Amino acid sequence: VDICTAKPRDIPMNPMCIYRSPEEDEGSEQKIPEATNRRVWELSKANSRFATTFYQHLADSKNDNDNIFLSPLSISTAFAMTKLGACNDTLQQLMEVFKFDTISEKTSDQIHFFFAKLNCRLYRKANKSSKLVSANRLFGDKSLTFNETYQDISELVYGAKLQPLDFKENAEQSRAAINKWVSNKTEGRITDVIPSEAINELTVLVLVNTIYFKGLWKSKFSPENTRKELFYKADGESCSASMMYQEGKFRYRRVAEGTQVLELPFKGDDITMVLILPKPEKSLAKVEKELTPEVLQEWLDELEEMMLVVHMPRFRIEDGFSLKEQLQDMGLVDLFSPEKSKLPGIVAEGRDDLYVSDAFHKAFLEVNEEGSEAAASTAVVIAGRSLNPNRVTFKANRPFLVFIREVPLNTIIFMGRVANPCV
Ligand SMILES: CO[C@H]1O[C@H](COS(=O)(=O)O)[C@@H](O[C@@H]2O[C@@H](C(=O)O)[C@@H](O[C@H]3O[C@H](COS(=O)(=O)O)[C@@H](O[C@@H]4O[C@H](C(=O)O)[C@@H](O[C@H]5O[C@H](COS(=O)(=O)O)[C@@H](OC)[C@H](OC)[C@H]5OS(=O)(=O)O)[C@H](OC)[C@H]4OC)[C@H](OS(=O)(=O)O)[C@H]3OS(=O)(=O)O)[C@H](OC)[C@H]2OS(=O)(=O)O)[C@H](OS(=O)(=O)O)[C@H]1OS(=O)(=O)O
Ligand SMILES: *[C@@H]1O[C@H](CO)[C@@H](O[C@@H]2O[C@H](CO)[C@@H](O[C@@H]3O[C@H](CO)[C@@H](O)[C@H](O)[C@@H]3O)[C@H](O)[C@H]2NC(C)=O)[C@H](O)[C@H]1NC(C)=O
Ligand SMILES: *[C@@H]1O[C@H](CO)[C@@H](O[C@@H]2O[C@H](CO)[C@@H](O[C@@H]3O[C@H](CO)[C@@H](O)[C@H](O)[C@@H]3O)[C@H](O)[C@H]2NC(C)=O)[C@H](O)[C@H]1NC(C)=O
Ligand SMILES: *[C@@H]1O[C@H](CO)[C@@H](O)[C@H](O)[C@H]1NC(C)=O
Repeated sequence: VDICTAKPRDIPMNPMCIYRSPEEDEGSEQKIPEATNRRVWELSKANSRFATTFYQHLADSKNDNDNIFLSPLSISTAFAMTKLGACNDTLQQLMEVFKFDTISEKTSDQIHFFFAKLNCRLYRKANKSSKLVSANRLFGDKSLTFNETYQDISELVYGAKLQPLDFKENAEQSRAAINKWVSNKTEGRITDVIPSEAINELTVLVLVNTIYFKGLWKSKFSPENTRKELFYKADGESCSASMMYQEGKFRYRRVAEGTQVLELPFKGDDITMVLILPKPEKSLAKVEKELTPEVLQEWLDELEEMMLVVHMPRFRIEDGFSLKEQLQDMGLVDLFSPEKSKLPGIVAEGRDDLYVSDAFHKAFLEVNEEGSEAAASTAVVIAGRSLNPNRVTFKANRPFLVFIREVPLNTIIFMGRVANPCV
């Protein structure tokens, strides 16, 4: 039956390869909420350590006046799926990079199971206020013979059926179909995850994750109070920007160095949007430099309901980029190397030369008077073309950090930086 009601012994599944136990975060922090499996919560902490760390590298590789938008959950889910077929040093690297080894022995050895559990809690909860769904998938070459266990564990644990496409002969048309499926799952918001020419004739498998969020604000903004105003980019140019207005009671706190932290709850209170604004003339860099899940937890736990005036733009951002460079810097070497990569659990027919050529991410965010919409997707390509993509996106001034979190479980669904609010 269900992995949602099941327990480890119910579904005997343990993957092919297993990682060693290192030479237990000393002094467990953040006591778990009620009716919540210890193990799930630990996984939630693992992903949050990846979220902050990944952002750190990401924000370091862009101009400070750039927009950054991602869904670290999606990235984690997709790599965990990828992890199924990993072994030896490729698996250890994934384990460390994603923070999967920074938790207890049992949880560490049962990543996928707990991810299914954690996902059951995220998307399959009986008291929906806001919509939060997810869809996973495997797209593999039509002529190959994949490992049956691999399929089964991936369908059972992540809901990822395996769709056969003709990479070998119709490469270009396969990609489009993958993007069409991704567009479908994200309500036409993420239409182009995989970039032209990335998939080719030597392409074996494409692992995709999709996350979609749409929530109504708990305290709406009146459109008759929304107004226009010029926004001055760093360069010199300006653009129009519809700035919304509202007055009410909201969790807020003025922190160290004058940094303001504001919380905007979606109906239900299960999911909220946190905003982090540096002091008027203060750079975001320091805050971004000292961004650990501990510090974040401190800010949120200091917040005190207060009556205030909220001013925020009606906007839409979108980020699209490749994760190869960043992950490598962060420790993920083997997985992308055609000589050292070791993924022996994907294809039945002993073709053990696989390597992830490139992996793409793409997010979308829209904020308005009614609520907030967000979508995202990760696509990992096994054996295609490593291409060096888009090295230029608009630089604008005075950015704020945005976070779309799930409260009970403390999961960072979406996270980023809005520099250019003009649409
Ligand atoms: C070397 O040491 C490490 O490895 C060994 C060997 O493990 S191995 O066999 O994999 O090799 C570990 O030992 C095993 O682990 C035990 C453990 O408790 O983790 C134990 O697991 C099995 O039994 C437990 C308890 O059984 S119970 O039926 O009496 O409860 C079971 O855990 C329970 O799961 C419940 C669950 O349904 O979720 C929890 O309920 C809460 O959460 C639910 C929903 O969660 S979620 O929605 O967030 O996902 C919630 O729903 C309403 C409940 O409502 C309240 C919550 O309960 S509440 O009261 O807290 O609110 C239970 O409480 C939270 C939870 O008990 C702790 C476990 O299920 S699993 O955790 O999902 O896996 C089950 O696993 S099993 O299927 O594999 O059996 C094993 O005994 C059978 C034990 O094996 S042994 O017998 O050989 O020793 C070491 O674990 S430990 O240190 O002993 O804990 C492990 O150490 S470590 O990894 O270094 O920590
Ligand atoms: C297809 O993939 C499956 C994995 O999904 C491959 O089998 C896996 O192989 C390892 C060892 O070869 C198995 O682990 C074993 O677990 C036992 C538990 O008793 C342990 O004692 C052993 O020392 C070892 O660790 C793993 O369980 C296993 N199978 C499953 C169902 O998980 C299989 O080899 C792949 N087939 C092809 C053709 O590639
Ligand atoms: C993305 O894929 C989904 C299918 O997986 C497509 O949604 C499907 O669309 C039809 C209508 O276009 C849905 O049926 C509708 O049912 C409602 C009531 O439930 C009714 O009022 C409508 O007139 C229609 O009968 C169908 O259920 C739905 N499938 C799922 C699984 O949701 C969607 O169109 C796809 N998008 C694109 C662009 O292809
Ligand atoms: C590591 O790799 C070799 C083959 O490259 C394999 O024979 C060995 O079993 C692997 N070790 C572990 C612990 O998986």
